[PDB]
Amino acid sequence: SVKSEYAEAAAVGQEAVAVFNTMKAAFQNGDKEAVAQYLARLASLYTRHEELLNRILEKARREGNKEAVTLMNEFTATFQTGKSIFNAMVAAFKNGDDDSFESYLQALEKVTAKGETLADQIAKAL
Repeated sequence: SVKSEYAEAAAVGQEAVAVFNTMKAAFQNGDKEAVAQYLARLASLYTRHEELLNRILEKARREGNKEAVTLMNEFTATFQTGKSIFNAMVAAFKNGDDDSFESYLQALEKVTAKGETLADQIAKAL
């Protein structure tokens, strides 16, 4: 069901959460080769999560589930904020700008932490 597709998408997000916190440790420790690999792994996870979310939203639309569609539109918008912050973090790593990288990492944690009370609302709405 759309609900099980959501629990599958939620797990992928929690995989990115895990890798992100591991990546933050490697950055703090100066293990740039680890960071590079973790950033690639995060890109693939965010691309997978985004595709799953879009399928879930499209299903809710086709099912006429207006409340789920509303919540998924809000959640997908915030998801794209994170994607932009993430992509800015990746560019800062390429450029050797640790100041920006730190900044973007905190910003991404905050945008992520905020968009969680909604993530639980969507699980109940589908």
